[PDB]
Amino acid sequence: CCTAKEDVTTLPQIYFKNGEGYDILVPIGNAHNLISGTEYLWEHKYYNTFTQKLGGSNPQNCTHACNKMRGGFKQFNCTPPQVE
DNA sequence: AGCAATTTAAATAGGGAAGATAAGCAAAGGGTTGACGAAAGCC
Repeated sequence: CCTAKEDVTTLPQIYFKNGEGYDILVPIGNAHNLISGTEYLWEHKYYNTFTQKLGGSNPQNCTHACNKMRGGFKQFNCTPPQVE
């Protein structure tokens, strides 16, 4: 079941240095991080955070986690302090 | 048409009252934002 698939379409593509050259790099999301972050920051009540529902109004499209956890995946609120 | 002096000390204490209450309603909308995959005309 666990194999590979490659579609850089719609996928951010950034350069990152290899030390003496560059390496064009595609950042994709982590599945363990998303579901584990939702469960843990809900069960230890972390509230300086966001909520994002992946898929839109039909969350059966993206993944199976999307389809089940339709309440919304939780993202960290990475807002810095503001002066004055 | 500028000159106006210096030190010295500024009150110790005791009191700042409790008893009551601090409304009950009813409202808080849904409308878009669906991709993959499969019939089915169409170059």
